[PDB]
Amino acid sequence: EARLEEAVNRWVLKFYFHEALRAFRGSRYGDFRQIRDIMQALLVRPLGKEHTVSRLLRVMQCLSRIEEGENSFDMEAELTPLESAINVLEMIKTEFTLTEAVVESSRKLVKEAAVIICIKNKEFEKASKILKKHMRNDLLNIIREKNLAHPVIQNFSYETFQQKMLRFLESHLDDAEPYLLTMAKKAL
Amino acid sequence: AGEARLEEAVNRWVLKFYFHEALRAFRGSRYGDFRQIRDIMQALLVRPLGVSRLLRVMQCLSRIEEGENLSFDMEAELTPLESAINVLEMIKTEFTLTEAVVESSRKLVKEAAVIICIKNKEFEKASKILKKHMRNDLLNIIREKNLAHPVIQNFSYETFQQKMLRFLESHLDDAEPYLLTMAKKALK
Ligand SMILES: [Mg+2]
Repeated sequence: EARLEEAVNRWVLKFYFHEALRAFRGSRYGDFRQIRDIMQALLVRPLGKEHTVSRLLRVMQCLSRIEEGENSFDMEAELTPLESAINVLEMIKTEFTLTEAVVESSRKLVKEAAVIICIKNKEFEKASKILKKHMRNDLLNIIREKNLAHPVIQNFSYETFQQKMLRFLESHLDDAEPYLLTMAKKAL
Repeated sequence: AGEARLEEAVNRWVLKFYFHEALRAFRGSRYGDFRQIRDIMQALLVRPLGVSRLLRVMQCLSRIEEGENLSFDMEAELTPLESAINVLEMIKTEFTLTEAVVESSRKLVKEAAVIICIKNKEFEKASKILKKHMRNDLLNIIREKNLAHPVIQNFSYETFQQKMLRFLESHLDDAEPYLLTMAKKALK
């Protein structure tokens, strides 16, 4: 019945959450995107309403922004993915009940990546707005660098950045294996 | 080469014509037409265009138009009106408007943002929005914020939308789009 479907929906969501984290960790972003679309479709169905599915959903949301943050005028999004990731991080802190101290480093990381990635994609205009808006020795360099100079520290790695954010997010998640994976292994 | 320049010239006329019709639809509360015209414009924006103001207005109008709409949206952390707040700031900045000119409209959006969340069962978001963007009315909402909307928490979204359009419209050019002028001449 309804309760049965809801129970399975929760199982399914948690399994895919697990597999998406695995794909992201192994840098299989294509698989992460596909698995995330499945979870996106399942969210319309009734789930364990109150369940901690919400924490799981914020994480997926944060990872989605980061995964696309490296990429015409979009009438549907004023913010660049990473600027949006900043908002999500504030929601994770508030929802996971994290102290400002445990989140501070990640924040600054997302903020720096937000400006730098825009510079690398050659959009100093947006890099400027973001730089001015968010976030002092680095600021100067970036501003000066905003004068169109890439060979200056603008040589960071988005991969290294993504993986570091994933570890931050994982450090606040349970380590439990999804019931479906458990059954899959037992089915041999 | 010359063909590409001609196509760009037409794309601009088309974009401006539909912008004019989008505003007309919005002004006449024909939001269905607004959405359809807006989708035409979105498809146009990917093509070579040989304005940025026209873009921000459509963006702002788009968030407002969907401000009352109803699961977990993994694509957007912010409610439409929260996003409208950002767009309006970009408009103030990009349109070089004084704070005295934007202040009134800014409060309207913020107020609608909380009231709309209240009109839904989203009391937490309501409180979250208020404690972030926003003295009596502020207290009145904090007070109302408790499963009881009949206390003023029953305003007019239609009035809100038209006031916003009027404000946005006050900073635009009144000239008719070239295509509309040609259409009128076609009847003569
Ligand atoms: Mg009317």
